[PDB]
Amino acid sequence: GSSGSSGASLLARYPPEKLFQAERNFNAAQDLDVSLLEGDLVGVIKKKDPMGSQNRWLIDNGVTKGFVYSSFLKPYNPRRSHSDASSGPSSG
Repeated sequence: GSSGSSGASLLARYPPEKLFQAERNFNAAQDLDVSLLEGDLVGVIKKKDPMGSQNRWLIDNGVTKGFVYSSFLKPYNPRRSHSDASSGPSSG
């Protein structure tokens, strides 16, 4: 839920050294892949895969876990005023 927030949360959720944005509109190719948005941001999770390839890394689209090629991703840079966080209380 809430894509924007997530994307903004990704900054807090994940570190800057693992903050990568979508270069272009990624189209899920495999079952391990997941549709993304060139405007959507992701946070590198694993720089490997259950096969043996550094080309495909595991990222989180603030929704699920998908596999994409760093090529499609880009090394973000929240440096210079570019960070935001948020929280959520509990209820009954």
